[PDB]
Amino acid sequence: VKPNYALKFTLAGHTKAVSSVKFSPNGEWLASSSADKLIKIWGAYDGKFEKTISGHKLGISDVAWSSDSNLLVSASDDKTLKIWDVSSGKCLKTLKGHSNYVFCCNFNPQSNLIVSGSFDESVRIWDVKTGKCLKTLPAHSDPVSAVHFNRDGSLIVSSSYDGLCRIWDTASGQCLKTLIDDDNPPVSFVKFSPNGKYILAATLDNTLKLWDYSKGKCLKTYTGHKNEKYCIFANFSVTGGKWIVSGSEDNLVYIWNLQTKEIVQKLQGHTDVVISTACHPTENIIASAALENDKTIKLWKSDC
Ligand SMILES: CNC(=O)c1cc(C2(C#N)CCC2)cc(NS(=O)(=O)c2cc(Br)cc(Cl)c2O)c1O
Repeated sequence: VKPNYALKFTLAGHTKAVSSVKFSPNGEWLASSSADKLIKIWGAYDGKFEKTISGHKLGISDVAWSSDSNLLVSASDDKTLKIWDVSSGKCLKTLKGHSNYVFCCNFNPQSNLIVSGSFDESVRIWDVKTGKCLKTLPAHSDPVSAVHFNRDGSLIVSSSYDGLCRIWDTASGQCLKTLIDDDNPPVSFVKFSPNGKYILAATLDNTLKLWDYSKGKCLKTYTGHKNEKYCIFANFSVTGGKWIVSGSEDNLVYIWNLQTKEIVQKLQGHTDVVISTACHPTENIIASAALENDKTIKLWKSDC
């Protein structure tokens, strides 16, 4: 059993490399971020450009939605994060604290906290309402490539080019776990699984791994794509068949069977590295974004 994603819309607007695409939790919007210093908002179902959100002084590496789809947080080379009210476009807060480029960000499920990761080798935890830094974790020995909260917000997972995934207690800041698999390629992405039991991690040796982080066991690996250089997120597709989705440096989107780890589809059409993908929360829709030789975002839809 396999999906049949087919191309429905191609989106263009950004003038430099895209770094991230994310669907809003309410299904209405796609947000994208770029080295052009802009966030762009697009209609999730028809790909219609909605608006630009501007204010960062340098390129943006990541953007993330709050649980209620009302806010965005962005992470920039200008060493700030910004919290935005999406409907008005207003910058509610600028989060200053990191000493180098901010590379990743996420709200907790309650969307009262933000976690960030930086080239400064730290993870920071911020209060959304006040915009102030609550905690700084001396997390890694190289840039932090991803940060994500678990289901109830009590844990943070971080990944780094130092080759480590680490699990942090949100309240105490203690490093609870370090995951590594008898080799330490750089880790370019990590996130908790939909049910909260696993973490999915991308390493720059062309490999995705699904870990039981409590037991410290790698349960699945997904291979066949190309990923030796860029920060390419990976997704869980939860609306139809249980798939793992990722971009790839051979210009394709890869889709794997969660359980069997076989490739079930490859989506062709981009002319450069597929730097980012996202999966829609209710419909079988994938968004993909390619690097600057291509400069498009594509929306693909499947019947299953
Ligand atoms: C019928 N199989 C399952 O139900 C199932 C199997 C697995 C495993 C396997 N094989 C154990 C090691 C991966 C993990 C989960 N949970 S998951 O990773 O969080 C998850 C991933 C996706 Br894609 C979608 C959803 Cl909805 C989801 O929950 C499962 O749900």
